[PDB]
Order: sequence, then C-alpha cells, then structure tokens
Amino acid sequence: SGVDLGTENLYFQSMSPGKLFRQAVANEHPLQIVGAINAYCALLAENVGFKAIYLSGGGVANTLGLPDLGITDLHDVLEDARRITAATHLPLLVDIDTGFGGAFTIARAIKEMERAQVAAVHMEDQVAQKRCGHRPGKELVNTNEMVDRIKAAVDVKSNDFVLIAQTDAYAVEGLKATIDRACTYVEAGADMIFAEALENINDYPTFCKAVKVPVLANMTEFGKTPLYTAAQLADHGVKMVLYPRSADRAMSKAALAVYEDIKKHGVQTASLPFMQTREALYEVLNYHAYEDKLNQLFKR
Amino acid sequence: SMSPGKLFRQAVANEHPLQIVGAINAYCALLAENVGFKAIYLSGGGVANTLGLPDLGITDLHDVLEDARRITAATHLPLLVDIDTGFGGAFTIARAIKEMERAQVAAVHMEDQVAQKRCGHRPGKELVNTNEMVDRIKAAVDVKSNDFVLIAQTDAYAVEGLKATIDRACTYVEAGADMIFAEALENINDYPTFCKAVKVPVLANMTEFGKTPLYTAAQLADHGVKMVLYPRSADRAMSKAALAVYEDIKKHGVQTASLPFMQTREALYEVLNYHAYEDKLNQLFKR
Amino acid sequence: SGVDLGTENLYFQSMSPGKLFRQAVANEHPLQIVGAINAYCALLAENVGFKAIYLSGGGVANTLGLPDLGITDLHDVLEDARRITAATHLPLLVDIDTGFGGAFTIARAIKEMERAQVAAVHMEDQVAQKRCGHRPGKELVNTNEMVDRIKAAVDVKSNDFVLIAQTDAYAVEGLKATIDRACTYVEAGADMIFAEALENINDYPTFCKAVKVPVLANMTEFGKTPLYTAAQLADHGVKMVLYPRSADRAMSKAALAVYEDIKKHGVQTASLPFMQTREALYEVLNYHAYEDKLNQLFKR
Amino acid sequence: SMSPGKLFRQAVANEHPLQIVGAINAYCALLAENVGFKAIYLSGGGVANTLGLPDLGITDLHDVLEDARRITAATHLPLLVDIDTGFGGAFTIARAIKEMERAQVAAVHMEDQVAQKRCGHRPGKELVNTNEMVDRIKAAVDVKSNDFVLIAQTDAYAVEGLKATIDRACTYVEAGADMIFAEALENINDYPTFCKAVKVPVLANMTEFGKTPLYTAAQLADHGVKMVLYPRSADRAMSKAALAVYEDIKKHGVQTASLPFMQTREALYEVLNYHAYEDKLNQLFKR
Ligand SMILES: [Cl-]
Ligand SMILES: [Cl-]
Repeated sequence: SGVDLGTENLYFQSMSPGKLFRQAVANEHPLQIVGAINAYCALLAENVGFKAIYLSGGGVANTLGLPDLGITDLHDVLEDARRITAATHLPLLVDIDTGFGGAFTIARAIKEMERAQVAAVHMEDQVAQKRCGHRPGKELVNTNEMVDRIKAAVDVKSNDFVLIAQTDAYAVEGLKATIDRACTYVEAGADMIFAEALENINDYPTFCKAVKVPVLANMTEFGKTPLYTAAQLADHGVKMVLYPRSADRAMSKAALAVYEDIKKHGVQTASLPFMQTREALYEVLNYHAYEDKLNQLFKR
Repeated sequence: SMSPGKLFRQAVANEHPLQIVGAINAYCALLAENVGFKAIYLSGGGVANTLGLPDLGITDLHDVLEDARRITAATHLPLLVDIDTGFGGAFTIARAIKEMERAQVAAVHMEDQVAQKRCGHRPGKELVNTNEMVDRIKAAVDVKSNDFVLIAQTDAYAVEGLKATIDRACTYVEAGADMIFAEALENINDYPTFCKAVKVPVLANMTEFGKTPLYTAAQLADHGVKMVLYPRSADRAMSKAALAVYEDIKKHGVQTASLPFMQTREALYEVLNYHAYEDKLNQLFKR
Repeated sequence: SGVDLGTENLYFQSMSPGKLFRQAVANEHPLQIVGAINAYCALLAENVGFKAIYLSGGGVANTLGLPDLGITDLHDVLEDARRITAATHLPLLVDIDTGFGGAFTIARAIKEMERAQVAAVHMEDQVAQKRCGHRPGKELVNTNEMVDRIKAAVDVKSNDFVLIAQTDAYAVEGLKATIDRACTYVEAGADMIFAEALENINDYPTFCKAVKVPVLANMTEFGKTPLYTAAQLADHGVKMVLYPRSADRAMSKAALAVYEDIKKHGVQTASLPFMQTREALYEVLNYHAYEDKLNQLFKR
Repeated sequence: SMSPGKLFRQAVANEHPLQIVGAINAYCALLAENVGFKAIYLSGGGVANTLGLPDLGITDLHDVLEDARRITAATHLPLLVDIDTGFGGAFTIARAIKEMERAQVAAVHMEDQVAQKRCGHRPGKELVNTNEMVDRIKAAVDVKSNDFVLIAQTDAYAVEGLKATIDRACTYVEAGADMIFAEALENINDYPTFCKAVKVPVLANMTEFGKTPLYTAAQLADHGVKMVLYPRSADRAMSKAALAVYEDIKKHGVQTASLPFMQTREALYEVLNYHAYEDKLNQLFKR
C-alpha cells in the first residue's frame, strides 16, 4: 500500500481503479484516453505513456466480425475488459452502451465491471427497447428514463468507481437540449459527462461550465466532427479527450495490406518493413522479467 | 454440406500450395477471406501475446478455444488451430479435440515439445521421446472424426538433423497424423527428401524474424510442400500500425497525421457486410 | 455414420441434434423431458433412461443466485448448455426466453445454440422491451411481434433444428386466445408448441388438433396447474411432457438438510444415508471407461 | 472494508474450529450462508464431476475460475478454492493466484501431488519432491497479496508416515504457506503432534466414503485443528435427491410422490431474497 520518496516514508494510498482514473483526470491537462481492442494494444499504449485506456463497444462488436447494432451483450464486453485489466493496472474506461437491460441488468453490469478491476464506464441515452424488426437508428430515451438508468447504476457502485454519462442528443436536438440533459444526468449522480465533438470549440466553455463535472470530448475520425488538439480542448475547459477507434482503423489497413502482399507475391518480403520486430514484441511483453523472475526464485 | 475438416482437405488438394494465413480475431479472418485465402490460422503465440502474455505455455485450452470460437462464428473458411502440446495428458488432449470439433474448427497442429513438468523450469524447447508424441497422437485420433485434420509438428530438425526428423515424422503418420508441420528447413533442397519420405501433405512454416528464410509459395510447392503458413505476419504489421497511431496522438495532441493510414468507414462497412443486415431486415419485416 | 443390426448392414443415418429430438418425439408416447441444471444431472437422467433433457431459464438464473427476472443473457444460458452437451448426446431443449434482444440477437442465439450441439429451443411471447424501473410482471407482446421473433429465428436455423414457440396467453387471455396465438406461431414457422398445463385435460384435444404440430405440456410443481400423468396427457394428444425444475427443487431441500445437520451436530453422520455413494458416482461418471481407454491405447 | 482474505483469517481466528462447507454453485453457497456458515468451499472434484468428468486433472484454471466467480458474485462469505496442483508451472500458478484474487476469492489450497507429465499415465497419487512443492508455493506467494490465504496440502501421510508429513508441512510453512490442509488422519491423537509442530492453523478434511473416519468438530478442535472441511457432503445428497426424482417421474409418469421432498417456492424466494428486488424497485422508481 505504502510507497516512499527518496529514502524517507511519505504517505501513499493503495488506489482503487476508480481512484486511479479520477487522479489521472485531475493530473492531466487534459487526460488523453486511447482506445485499445485487446490487452496487447493496452500494453502498447502504456509503453507510449498514456495514463488511461478505453474499450469501445463498437470495437468489441467489430472485432467479433459484427456490426455495432446492439447485438453484443454484457459478457462480450466484460470478457474483453477482463483480458485488458489482467495485463495492466492503467485505468480502463469501458463502454456499456445502454446498460444491456433494465435496472438489475445495469446493476449486474456495474458490479461485474468493478469485479473485473475496471475504473469507469460510460452509459448512453439511446433507446434500448427495440421491436424485433426495427431498423438501425439513433433515438434517445426520455430524460427520466436515462435518469433511472443512472439511478440503477449509482445505487450499486462504489464511491471511487466512475460513471460517465453520455447524451447523444446533440446531433439531433442541438446544443441547448444537450446541456439540459447532461445537467439532469449530473443531478441523477453521473460523475462525469461524455460529449460528442462539438462543431465549434467555443461552445465547450458553455457546455463545461453548465455541467460542472469533468467533460470528456470524443475525438473520433471519419464522422461529422472536426479534430481539435488536446491543448485546444483543454484551453476550452475539456478534462478528457478520447481516441476510441484510431488505433484499430490503422491496424485493419495494415492487416489487409499484409494479406494482399502475401496473396499477390506468394511471400511477405514487401511487408517486412511494416512489421513490428520480434525484439520490440519481447520488450512490450516484458519477456526479460519472466527470465529474471525464474532466476530470482528458483534454479539459477 | 461440408464438414470443416472436409473443406480443409479440399483446400489442400486443390491449391498448389495452399497458403494459410494467421488471423488474431474474427475481423482479421474476414479481411483474409475478402482477399481470397482458402484457409486461416489461429496461432498459439498469437493467443498468448494478444492477452499480454509471453508464449511460454501459460495459456490453456480455454484461452485458445474462446479465440477459435469467435473466428468460426464469423466465417466458414476452414480454420487450423495451434493446440501446442495438447494442454495436458490423454484426456485433456481428447477434450481439446472434441471441443475444437464442436467449435467448427477444421484442423489442429500439435507439436512434440516437452511439456514443462518441473515448476521452475526455464524457457526452452526440447523434444519428447518419439513414443510420447505417438501417445499424444493416439489420444487425439481416438476421439476425432474422420474428416477432422490432425497435423503433427516435429521440432526435431534443429537438434536431430534431417534423417532423424524424417524418422519421427513417419512414425507420427503411422500413429494417425493426417499431415506434417515443418519448421522452415535451412535449405529448400531438403524438402523433396522430407516430403517424399513422409508421403502425406507437408506444411512449411514461413514466419518472419526467426532462423528460417523466406521462400515463395511456388518454390516450396516445387520442392513438394503442400501448405505454406504465415502465422504472425498480419499481427506484426497491426502492432506497428497501432503503436504509430499511439505515438502520433501522444506527440501531436491529435491523430491528423494518422488519418491516411486508417481503413475508411466504407471499407469497414464492406468487410462487415453491413448492407446485408439492412437488406435482411427489409426482406423479412414491415411487410 | 452407419450402424448395423445383428451381423448384416442396415441403413443408419448420422443424426443432427435436432433430428435426434424429432425422432425422440415421434418414438415416445409421450416424450418425457426432464430439467437438468448441470452436466452431472443430465447424466443421472440419461442413466434412468430419459430420451430428452431440458435447460430451464429460471434454473440458470436461480443456480447463479439470481431471481428469474430476465437479468441473465445469452451467454449465461449458452455456457450452461455447452457444459451439458459436452457430456451427453441426449437431445437438449434450451430455454432462450424472449430471444435476448432484436432480430440479430435472436439470430445469434439460434446460431450459437446450434454450434453448441443443442437440439431445440423454446422462445416465449413475453414483453422484452421494459423501462429501466419496471416491476416484475407478465405482459405479452402483440401477436405480430412474436411472429417477427419467430421469423428472425427460422431465417437462420437449420432444417433439423427445432424451434418450439410458447404462448403465455392462457393465464391472462383464456383458451380461445391461446389457440389463436399458437396457430399464428405455427404459421410463422414454429416447429412445435409449448403449452402451460391446462386446468382441464379435456381441453388438450381441441388445443392439439388446432395447432397440428407436436404440443409440449409443461408440468411444473407449486404453480396453478394440476398434475396429470404422461399417459393421460398422451391419451389427450400431447406429444411431450416437461418436468422443468422438479429435480432441482429436491436437490435444494437435500443440500439445506445436509448443511443444517453439519451445523447442528458438528458432523454429517445423520446425513450419510441420504448421500449418493462414491460407487454410484463412479458409475455415472463411467470412470471404468477411462481406465479401459488408457489400457487399450497405452502402457497396460 | 474487509478483503476476502482478511474475512477468512478472521473466521479462522474467531471460530473453534471454523467449519467450511462445500458448495457446487451460487445457490448452494446461499443455502450455506442462510444456515450460518462463516466460510465456504469450491471443490476441484466437484468442479470436474459437475461437468460430467472424473477428477483426473482434466479441468483447467478456467473451469474452476468460472465456478468460483459465479459463487463470489452471489455472496461475500469467504470462499476457499481448490486449485489442485496449480494447473501448470510457475507462471500458471501465478496466473491462478492473480485470477482468484480478481474473482474476490479468499483462499486457495494447493497440493503436493505429482503433475501428470507422461501422456498415457494411469490414475494415481504420488507426491512431488519437497523442493518441487516449495517451488509451487514460492510461485504463488511471489504474487499474492498479504491478506490472501494460501493453504498447502500434503498427501504425504498415507505413504510416508507421521514424521515425514510434519517435516514436509513445516518446510511448506517456511516457503510461505499461511495454513496447512490435512487429509483426515487415521487416529485423532495424531493431530496434537501434527498441529503443534506446524504451528500455523491446520485444516482437517472430513469427507465421506473415503478412508478417513468422521470426528466431530469439537473433537478435532480439542486435538488442535483450526478448520474442518466438508467438501462434497451437500453435493452427494443433491445427487441422490435428483436421481430419486428422476426415477419417480420415470416409474410413475408424474412427480406427485416427489413433492414432499422439494423445496417450496416460498423457501426458494426467501433464499433468493426476492422481496429485496421488489423493495429496491419501490425505493428508487416511480417517484
Ligand atoms: Cl513471446
Ligand atoms: Cl471421480
């Protein structure tokens, strides 16, 4: 539990995941959170020096070969989350979409994420209750409904654990409606607010000041939103900046290129310069630590 | 209606040689399918490494089985799965075979490395006795269906030389192995002797950054190789790409510089076959 | 694939799970299907000589320490189903409740059950779309909605696989409404019909003749329904009789008794007569077959 | 806020002796909790047998971990889990410890049986060398938290006698085992010597239908035993009950005769604490 500085004992708290996340928010300006699809990606991000990582719901579906249409369940997300937290103590924020069902299912989701050593979740106000043959769409639940979802989650969560509420109201209802929802969500007990990228950076101050709690700005590619730098967002009062799919979009282009090279040429020579070396892989895996551990404890 | 194993065997017979590419997850298997591979591969080192673990036999049947199931749910392309040393004794090997068959897997490869039996044993690859690997093969063949393909891998060459390697491989065929998996031999002109002696189809392992050099599929085939495996090629490139995006975001405070190197939304939609979902709903519902 | 009779070769089909189930229906009068909560229970039932077994949705929840309120998902049910089918080829009927979501989730559920070597599922017409704070209740979806659920399932299922549709209309809508729904469900592509126990056995002929396809009667305890024998139900045209929780109710009383004995007495002597012997456990596990297998293949 | 391990240690210190009962699933753990046990147990043989498998080391970390997680999700009662021989080498043991800790497990027991290393090895229980078990313990203690409890089990008695058993057990304590798990000794008057030598708390295993006879908890305590385990007692009774219901239904065409032996809906509702769900919804919702 207790670390010390230099030679003499200072006070160190052994920190829950949620506490680590909140500290990462408070200590960064702003905290950049990067999407990672698997444990190996989280380790790459840790190595580069990110202080928080993210498990995207669309990433979970897409990596299973599925469209992001709400087909996946708590177990799909939970299993990918567990694999990442087994490999790193870097605070992990997990997408739980609409909570996967009613009050007790949201409760289960929260408790299971906490047991999986997750730091934070984000839950959104999209409609869940969809008729069997309903088309892919974005409708919002009523404000009261999302408050109930938040109430369900906060009822079971520990103090430290972070609930980040997301409203999808902006694209369809405009900035004023978005702020009203977000504020109701804070009143219901949301710890932080997750915001789609606003078209005008000078609207963030108004957003952030109204909601009070820390605001996350979602910087995805190939959407509608333009791309501001972390600095600019911070200067406008944003505390977290998320890069949800950036890494995996790039991985997919690379995999396809290798596959095409092998198929065209009957060999992967042309791909060699674009592969991580075995040596870099050994280093990210911290392979030496395994040798050193065996030598420390056993035969050496 | 084709069994997985039958699809794999047909891919072997009908390609010259059959190229088998590694895929770490279902999305990768779909990319490979899209490019037009006829068979795909789930690497044991890939399973471990993707979990943040070294390839030291820490992972078990469940780790590999879960990755296998996710791939086969997304594609009928025949999948060859690394089951390492079989994960335990005869009944564990039996469970591994039955579970891979239930997961719609087509083939496995099992190797003749020693199972790390001393608690604090150092990372190393020695061979089990020939008779031990025969037992492993016997365990697997006892429960497998006819169509399902067992590929036996001997690591004997590096430490025993070409003559001993052929002798092992042949004993493994006699025990019931369908096909033989060879570490890439120092010299392509070893393969003819190898391949002709063992009789059954031989797989050559074309990994990068190893000891083996890289021959073309044509050259391997001309030397009597029936399958060529590319176990980690795609995954190595994914990792470099991911790290570069992470460095870009960290250095520049934004991912602009990475944009040219990302798959577009439209290509992602196409690989996911997103339209087919819309089309399916339109076909069945709302009259 | 091919078995023979006596000495000479007769024609044998290697049968898919669904085909085994349909044959078990056709060959029994009626087919008794017993609930089993885990693989060891399925083996006990197989040993006694049942020809089909059942994985109850309430059983799955209750065994996890949860109420039967729709908290569990496809993975909870799927994992328990896989464990049972790994242990026995006896055709297994699995409760998938409302299908766990919309069209593609029902599709996933069907495909995953087929991959798990399941023979049949039953899906019911209870409302799924429930607001976050909705109370435990039984409302039916509209007939059209359940038809869509059936359409989703039949669209992906293999020929052999059996879809059994359940209407919960009876308790709240009466016999006439129940028959109307059931018939619409057959028209949508349901293979068989799953029926709560009717209060009067002489209503089954009307039920069974209207729906045409094989009818399963659900014989649970401690409900409203009275208990008819399998013979009587068959004589009234019922093809399957289900005993969903009977075994587990009895297991639970027994476990509690052992726990109380140990707690009261500081020892389990009084419980000994009510325990299965180690020898019977070895026999159900077919432990000898393991010894015989090792001796056949190896050192002997 | 109590760690699982701390709750377990307190249960040991505060009971005389602590009775630990086997539970195969979460519903059983809730039954045991309701009766008022202070600690519960997940048996490795129970894990296998419930999957339809013999207790021959076929199951892996995932089989046991999944059963453990389901129990701990339903109760905070400290759970002791059988991890057999640790499921592999040092890093597998490390993974087992870390994963049990993440699953909110309180304690494990690990035994000094040989890990079945030859493929076609016959069912048998021999001991590993003392040094091998020390390595196993070293691997586990290296990653475990302070509070988490490691119980070392020596099977030495049957084959080595009382003197050798004490010597092993003591070496295991020196290696870092928190507590010691003893197969029931032929004679209750062996325990005092055993317990006094090893120093740390000793668990006595009260299984049925074995070689061991059944002493009362009082008698064991008076001989210096700190914990008494009832590993399969409930499960054996469940199986007899299930089979009887199955035979009744099959013989009689109906389950009438079984009704008196079933838990009532009302008792099931109470163990599930069904009312608490209604009360929770009423507390939070609809104003
Ligand atoms: Cl490695
Ligand atoms: Cl056994």
